[PDB]
Amino acid sequence: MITSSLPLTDLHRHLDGNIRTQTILELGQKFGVKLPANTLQTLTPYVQIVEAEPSLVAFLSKLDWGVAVLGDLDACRRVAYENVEDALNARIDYAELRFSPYYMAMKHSLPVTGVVEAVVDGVRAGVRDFGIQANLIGIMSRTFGTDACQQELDAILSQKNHIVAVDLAGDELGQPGDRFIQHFKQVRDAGLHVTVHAGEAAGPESMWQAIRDLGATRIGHGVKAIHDPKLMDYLAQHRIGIESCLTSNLQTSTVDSLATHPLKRFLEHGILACINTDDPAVEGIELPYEYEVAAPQAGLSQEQIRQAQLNGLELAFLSDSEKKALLAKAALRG
Amino acid sequence: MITSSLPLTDLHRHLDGNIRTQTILELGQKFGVKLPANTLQTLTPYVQIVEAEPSLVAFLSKLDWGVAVLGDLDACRRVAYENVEDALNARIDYAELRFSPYYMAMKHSLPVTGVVEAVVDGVRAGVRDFGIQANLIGIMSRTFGTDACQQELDAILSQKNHIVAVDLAGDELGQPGDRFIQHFKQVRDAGLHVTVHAGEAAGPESMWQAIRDLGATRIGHGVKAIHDPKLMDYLAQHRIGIESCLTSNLQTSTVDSLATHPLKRFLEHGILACINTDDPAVEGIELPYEYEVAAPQAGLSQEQIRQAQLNGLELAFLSDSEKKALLAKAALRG
Ligand SMILES: OC[C@H]1O[C@@H](n2cnc3c2N=CNC[C@H]3O)C[C@@H]1O
Ligand SMILES: OC[C@H]1O[C@@H](n2cnc3c2N=CNC[C@H]3O)C[C@@H]1O
Ligand code: NA
Ligand SMILES: [Zn+2]
Ligand SMILES: [Zn+2]
Repeated sequence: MITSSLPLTDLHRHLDGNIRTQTILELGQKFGVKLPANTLQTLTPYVQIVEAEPSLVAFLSKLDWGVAVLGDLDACRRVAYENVEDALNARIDYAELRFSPYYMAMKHSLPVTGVVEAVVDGVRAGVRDFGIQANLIGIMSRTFGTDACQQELDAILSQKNHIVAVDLAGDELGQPGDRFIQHFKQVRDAGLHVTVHAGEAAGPESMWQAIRDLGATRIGHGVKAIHDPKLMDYLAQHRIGIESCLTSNLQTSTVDSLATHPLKRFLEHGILACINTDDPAVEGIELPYEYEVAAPQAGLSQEQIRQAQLNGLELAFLSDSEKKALLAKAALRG
Repeated sequence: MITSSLPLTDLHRHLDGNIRTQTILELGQKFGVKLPANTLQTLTPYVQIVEAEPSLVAFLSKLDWGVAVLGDLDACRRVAYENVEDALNARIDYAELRFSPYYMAMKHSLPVTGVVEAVVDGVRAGVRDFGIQANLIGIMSRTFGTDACQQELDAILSQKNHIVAVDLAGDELGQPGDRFIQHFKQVRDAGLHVTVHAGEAAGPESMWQAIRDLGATRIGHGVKAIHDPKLMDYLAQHRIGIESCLTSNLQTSTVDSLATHPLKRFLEHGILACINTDDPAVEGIELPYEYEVAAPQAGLSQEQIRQAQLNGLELAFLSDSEKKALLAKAALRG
């Protein structure tokens, strides 16, 4: 259960893996994109996980129809705006929305810098209209190779005043993190924070590399650390964040069952693990369900769920002043 | 792929497991039913399978919120009507819609005979407005016991001029078929056809009991027959229909993977097996997806998928005249 008197964060939330099916249908029709189906219920299985996919890359294909309908920059602004509304309705007080502008732009060859600007505009309008707090994380989609990721990084950095961090996401096995060392040097020299998807499809060596050579202070998933006691020791004493995504790990077959998900053992090890959605529309979940159903099925007690909620606040890419303010604001509730 | 020049049937399709999430929200608000969430995206994981459930009854719990909002007889009429529109939109030419009026009625204590009449009315209005062909199958929900099922059967038979068959559905292992012998004697005495959910959670012994003691000429699922070579010979020799539900069997964990689903081996044994949805809204699928994605993943060639499509026509609870007319109507398309 969500604790009302604590801020509720979502720190690992892909806005371009969270496109409403109704929006896919409308933009698909607006741009003449031939979709596999033409009603909400018949399109649902093509844009949403039906049962667990056998791999991370099989799961990633489910996001494709959502970005296939981004026919102009206004479409990207719309999806970004709608994502702020969805975060509000999911009870989130502070959301970090991550997005890959290269991935969003590639089906209709949109200008990647234009896509970054449109997403900034859409989230800014959404924050104004819906009243939650939000920050942006730019993703380098490793899947498309280092050259595409450099083009994507250039676009992200041109709006660095509005973006708090850069992420590495996509096909972890096919494009290991040691190919992006010089990309993340540019990220840190620009003063941005670093989170990295690691230890999901690949093993603990990917997490070590992200920590040591990419400068990650948060890791997306990180579930393979359960096999590396020294790594779990390091995560705890260096306060590296673990962005846990329970349903996502099931649906990529990264974790065979919630009963064996490592989140509970991470928390028992004093690791700063937090609870997140990942790709809510693709997965068919939202944040309250992860708290109310998934986390108890992963064996967490209510005390452990509250600890994880607090960890999300501590891990946010915010100043301590802003974290203080969020805690003090939520403490008046409940 | 669906074969356009062939009739498309759905013979195993629970109307009370196919209630639109938007309709759940609207009726929930109408009748003051406190739902676990209040928007489409947040309510979805509570009314739809997220990943495979560990058991049949864990899957069945996903249906509860849809029937919890059936606050009056007109709500039942509405979801029956909306079910015909959904079948039309799923490209179905002939649907057999099955429903448990006792289950629909129990949350708000509706008159069970009233629910049956409302469902007949709604499907009749839908068949008029949407133009497909449909029949009704009344379900005894074994889950609630022999007395409840007798009351349910009485209500179904009061409309037997508008219902073609009676089914047994629910918790198969908790309420075995041998408890309902007298119920299905009444079904056959009234002249109705018999289909039985069997060989899903229990073994092939349950399928034998349905055939020999309940008089079933079609079996819902029947996936455990793959372990009984004598039963497979019998199914083929006696033309006993097998109503296959690919996604459903994954989501109940009845079958470990589509590649190991028995549908392909059934067809190769000459068994009349057909492709169906089961509970499309709960599963997050629809019939074209089963044909286009699930069936190839189950290893079927296009030739076998076509044979399964023809098998659905042959297994329909229709006269040979009506089957000929369906074939003739579809033959002009493509
Ligand atoms: O935001 C879109 C980009 O992120 C990837 N992406 C989206 N969701 C995930 C991704 N990557 C890796 N792991 C699985 C899950 O956490 C796809 C695309 O490149
Ligand atoms: O029509 C609603 C009734 O049918 C049951 N029911 C609904 N879907 C299924 C059911 N039963 C058994 N097997 C799994 C799947 O095929 C639930 C309720 O009793
Ligand atoms: Na779902
Ligand atoms: Zn992610
Ligand atoms: Zn069924």
